[PDB]
Amino acid sequence: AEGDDPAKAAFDSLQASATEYIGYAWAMVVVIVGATIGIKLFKKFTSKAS
Amino acid sequence: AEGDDPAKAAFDSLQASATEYIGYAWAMVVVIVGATIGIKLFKKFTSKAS
Repeated sequence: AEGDDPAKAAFDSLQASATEYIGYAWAMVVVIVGATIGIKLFKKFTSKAS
Repeated sequence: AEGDDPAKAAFDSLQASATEYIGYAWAMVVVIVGATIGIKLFKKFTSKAS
């Protein structure tokens, strides 16, 4: 009871932190995927010309 | 007979006392083991993340 309470809260904190890192992962991939959509679009143009 | 009776009772008393100390040992270890279960649990989380 008493010992594990501070630990439980510590875990809540760690989990939230984990959520922040995760948000950043989502954004990073946002950039990578933005890149893939645009470049793939250039190839699309190549096709229109062809 | 007569001499050893007071001694027998004294021994009963001592044995009971011994039982009290023993109860405390059980509790102490209760705390130590509680600690080991929780901390080992933290390591478990490390594994989940890994």
